[PDB]
Amino acid sequence: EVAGVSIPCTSSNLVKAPGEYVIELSSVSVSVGQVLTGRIVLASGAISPFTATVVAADHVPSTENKLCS
Amino acid sequence: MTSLEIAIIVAIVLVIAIAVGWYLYTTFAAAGQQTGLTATKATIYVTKDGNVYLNVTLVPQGAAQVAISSIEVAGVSIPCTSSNLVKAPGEYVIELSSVSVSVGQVLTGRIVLASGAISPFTATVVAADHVPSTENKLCS
Amino acid sequence: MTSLEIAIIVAIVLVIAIAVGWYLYTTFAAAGQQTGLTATKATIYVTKDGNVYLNVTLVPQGAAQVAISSIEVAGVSIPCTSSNLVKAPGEYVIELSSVSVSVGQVLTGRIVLASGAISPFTATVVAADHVPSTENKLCS
Amino acid sequence: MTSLEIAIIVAIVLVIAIAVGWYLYTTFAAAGQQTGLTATKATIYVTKDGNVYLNVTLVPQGAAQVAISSIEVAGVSIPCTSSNLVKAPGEYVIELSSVSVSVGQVLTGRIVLASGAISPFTATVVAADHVPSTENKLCS
Amino acid sequence: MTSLEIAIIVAIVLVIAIAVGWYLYTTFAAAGQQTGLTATKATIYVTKDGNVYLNVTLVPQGAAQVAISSIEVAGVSIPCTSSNLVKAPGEYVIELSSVSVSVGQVLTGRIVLASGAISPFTATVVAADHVPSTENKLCS
Amino acid sequence: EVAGVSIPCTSSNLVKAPGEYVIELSSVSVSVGQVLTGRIVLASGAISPFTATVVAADHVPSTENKLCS
Amino acid sequence: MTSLEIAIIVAIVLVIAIAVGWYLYTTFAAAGQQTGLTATKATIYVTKDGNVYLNVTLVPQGAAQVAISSIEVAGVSIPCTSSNLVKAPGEYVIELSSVSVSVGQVLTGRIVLASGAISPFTATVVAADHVPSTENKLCS
Repeated sequence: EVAGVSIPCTSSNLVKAPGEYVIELSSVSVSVGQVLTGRIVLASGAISPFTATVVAADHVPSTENKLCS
Repeated sequence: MTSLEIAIIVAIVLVIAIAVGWYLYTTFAAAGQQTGLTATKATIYVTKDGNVYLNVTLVPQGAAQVAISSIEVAGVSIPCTSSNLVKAPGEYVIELSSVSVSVGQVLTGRIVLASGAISPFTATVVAADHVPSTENKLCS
Repeated sequence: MTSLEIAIIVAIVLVIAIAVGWYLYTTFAAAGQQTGLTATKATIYVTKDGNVYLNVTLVPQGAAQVAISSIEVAGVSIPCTSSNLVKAPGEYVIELSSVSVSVGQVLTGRIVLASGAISPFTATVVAADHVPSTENKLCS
Repeated sequence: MTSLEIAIIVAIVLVIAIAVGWYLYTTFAAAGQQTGLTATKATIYVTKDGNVYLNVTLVPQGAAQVAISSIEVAGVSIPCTSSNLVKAPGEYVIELSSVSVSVGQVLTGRIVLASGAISPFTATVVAADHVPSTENKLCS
Repeated sequence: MTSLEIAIIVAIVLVIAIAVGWYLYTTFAAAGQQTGLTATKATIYVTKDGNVYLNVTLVPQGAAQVAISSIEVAGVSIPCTSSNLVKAPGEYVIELSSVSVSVGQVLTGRIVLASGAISPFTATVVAADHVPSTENKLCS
Repeated sequence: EVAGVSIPCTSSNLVKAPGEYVIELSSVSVSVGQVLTGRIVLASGAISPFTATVVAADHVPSTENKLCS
Repeated sequence: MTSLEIAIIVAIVLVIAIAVGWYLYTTFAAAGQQTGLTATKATIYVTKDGNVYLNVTLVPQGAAQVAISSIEVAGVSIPCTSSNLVKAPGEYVIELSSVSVSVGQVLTGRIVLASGAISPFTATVVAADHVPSTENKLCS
């Protein structure tokens, strides 16, 4: 859940090891400069917040380590 | 004490420990959902025929669907009883009913949420032609 | 309590404390990226044949790639839908479409960014001969 | 219970107690090593031939060897893949690759660490003659 | 759990709590010693023979012995490698090496400390006869 | 009896030798991270508790040493 | 341990829990009573015969009966040893003993409380006819 938009995860939702992971946001329309918070809701009950800013980029990376596909 | 005692005591003790631990988890999960509105752009528009409308851009801080209670701008309060939910960041249009302004002035304002948090405006007036016919209205 | 309870509670409290601590770290790391544009030199140039173009020098404040939304100079607004990113400090050239001016006037201006920040101009007009053919265009 | 029972239970109980206690000790010893960078002086220098370089003074907060990931100044990011360790407090020199500035401007920036914490600059530009040939380089 | 366990855990927890508490005390005692220079009077004096010297009054803000690094006045930097400690509030005399000025001008400057803090001057020039022979020199 | 759900055992309910055994749980719906307790009720009267946590896994093991089939 | 031990330990542990918890409550209840004065209107009035008096309006910030220690206006200090309590928001009248002023001047001042907090004035002088005979005097 980021900026009020909730996104369910029904596949590859397991974190096997520490690393860098990439999550696609579906329909959130933002603009460069804004500051967005968020949460990662786990299955057990614990959570983890985001407070992540927006930065401009060119292309979607084609790599592994996706979390909600 | 006899192992019967340790059995009884460990059972009750473990029940209490699990209860308090997941109480802490639930408290954290509830405090993480603290939310509120914030504005990044606001410019009151006025048409030639006197119709005025606010064209603001909202971004919900947190992970929740904030509920807008009322918009108070330039002393004129405006209740909101429909479409008062901010579902996602975007550009929203709020119609001002009877505020009579003139091009050039500077008007401040507030967005009062249902929880208690607010947000100021510091918005100027700019001349425009026609009321936009689009979605993303906040108080209809 | 029994060391079983202290084990459970220490595990949960450690998880929560680590989460909140790195939440604070991420908040600081995100607030450190607050950015905005600033100008250090601006002089609207006019050619003999009527072509006008602004020759401004920008410096991005912060550590980010700011996005220019629109240029409003002397009441004429100009949208920007391509190459609207400022990658590094330098001298940039913006074509003004239809503003008809005369040598000597003093014009104001504003650069409206996407995040909300702005920047004034207080730029004057100076005579020039030909439109420069170079890179570093901002709104094409 | 029979002394056999108290023997068994005290053995297991003591093992668990020692485990949890030294778990607390090790958690404290790991939390004591939380570290981060801080800056006390930074003035970007520019040579007559266009070469620019940052002459910053770093002090590691904590008791550890912090690792520098990247330096972002005025929107220009610079990765660091060698000599990116801050071993002790001192004056360090970082070369900026292609940033083109002019004497007098005011530039901000960040030092992004490997753990996540950062440190901002707000460093001004000053004119200088020659690039210094010395040790204590951070991104080569 | 057995009071043997409570003994072990209370010992370890008390050690950790005392450590963290007096850590808080030491952190507060170190943050309370933050210091810096401030000026209340400065008038660059000039003699008939061309010798110039600044007659400034310093007051250390805080409770510490600030260290003066360099004096930069009107673009001329002057290093300080001796007597660069400010022991107590009072009137201090700094000699300027080669700055050639004329009565009436207005010069600004900075006192750059070792920690990072600075202080401006906004000091005018006034005519005087002879260089004073007294103590309280800052950069000799 | 685990997490309030009781499961009878009417076949291969004998423990021949110390070792690792596998019991299928019929309808208990859990989520990764929770902490469940339990009991093994014997025929003589003595019992044995569990306090066993949940861990994610991929496939049901196809092996011997089942206790309630 | 035997249930006798758990009985003793739980008794002492619960006593300590209640003590510390209601200590936290009482600390919060005491910190919530932090108070101080604030002014919203002040205009020193002067009569034709030389009698001067300040006609101020006070509002106690907090929930308490603040105590006024002294009034210092334009360098003249005036002690207060009676009626020095502000019981409720309202308009209060303070007599100035020997301050000799003239219509038009601009005077500042302070209200020094017993706790330590203060409040400035920025109060101008205005001509008036007679000293008002009413209640709500602060230093008699």
